[PDB]
Amino acid sequence: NESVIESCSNAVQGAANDELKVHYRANEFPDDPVTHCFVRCIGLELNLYDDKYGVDLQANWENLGNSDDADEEFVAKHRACLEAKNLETIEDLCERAYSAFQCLREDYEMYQNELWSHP
Ligand SMILES: [N+]
Ligand SMILES: [N+]
Ligand SMILES: [N+]
Repeated sequence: NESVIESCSNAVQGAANDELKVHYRANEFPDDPVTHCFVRCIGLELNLYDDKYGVDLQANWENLGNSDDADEEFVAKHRACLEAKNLETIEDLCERAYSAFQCLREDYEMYQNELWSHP
């Protein structure tokens, strides 16, 4: 939402940038260090993500326009995607969050057009 975008743009060094914010409001998240930290911030703020427990799959399911229990195949597919990314070995917390969210890229794009993965 608007609120979390403005707050994270202030929280993250470099993110209060006109050009990046145009992308962010268009749901476009480039692979750059500032945007890495921005994506982490939004995930933390919306309770979609956690540095330790990873991606909250039920929370994201709901953020994809659903009010019910996540489909089993949605959970399975993303748990597997996230495990394959070996997130625990990614030392940079922003890079780790960005890499995590890449698993859910296709879902968010389709939509636009607790079930922690690491319990
Ligand atoms: N962040
Ligand atoms: N299911
Ligand atoms: N992982």
